Amino acid sequence: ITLPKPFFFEGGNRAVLLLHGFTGSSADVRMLGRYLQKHGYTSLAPQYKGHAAPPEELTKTGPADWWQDVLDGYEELKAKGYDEIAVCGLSLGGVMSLRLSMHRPVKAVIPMCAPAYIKSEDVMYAGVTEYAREFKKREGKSVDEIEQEMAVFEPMPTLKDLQALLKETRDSLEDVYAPTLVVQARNDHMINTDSANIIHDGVSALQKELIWYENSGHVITLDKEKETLHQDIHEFLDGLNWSH
Repeated sequence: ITLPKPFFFEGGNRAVLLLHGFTGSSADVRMLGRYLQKHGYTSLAPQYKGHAAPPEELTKTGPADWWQDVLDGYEELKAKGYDEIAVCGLSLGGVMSLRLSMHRPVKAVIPMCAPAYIKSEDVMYAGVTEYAREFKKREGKSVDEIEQEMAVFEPMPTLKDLQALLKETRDSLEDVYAPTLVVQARNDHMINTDSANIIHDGVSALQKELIWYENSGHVITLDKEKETLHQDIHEFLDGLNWSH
């Protein structure tokens, strides 16, 4: 199985930190990164600990690890000399983008299909087992091989910390001052889509907008309205107060 690695795509002086989703990878934001590169923007996509790896590694990690990966990616951009950084993320990546805007200076925040409601731990964990099965099926494992491995698959007690991160972020949205573009797929079966209104309504940012994508599902970057999303993000980024 060929695992996605992190990326850094050079464009101009203007930088965007691209954050993937829970069980996702840099693959979730690679086409957006390429689009941005072609239009003047530099991007860097980190990957979270336990992701782009066998699923048994994922259950040994938690949001304390993933949050440090976000900060490490932000810091890598500033270490390369990019002092103006917008932050854009998919699902959990959108939550990490909002949290990052509360902790570090960012030019803008673009949460895409970010969850702002709290699902039961067993529903979250069921998403991790679906993920593990689909990984093992991409490994060409037999249905017996997959069932044997899933029968010893360990719990993930850090999902309760992931619930806490969602709740803290929802409860602290007034702390977001940076210009905010909320992106939300209409046909999202993975989160409560009202989260888009919670986030849009909750941030203190004067400069904010909510765009609904009427023919897309949760993984909006990979779906049929990705082209429109790219242009919408591009126009938003171009209207920001960049030094040059």
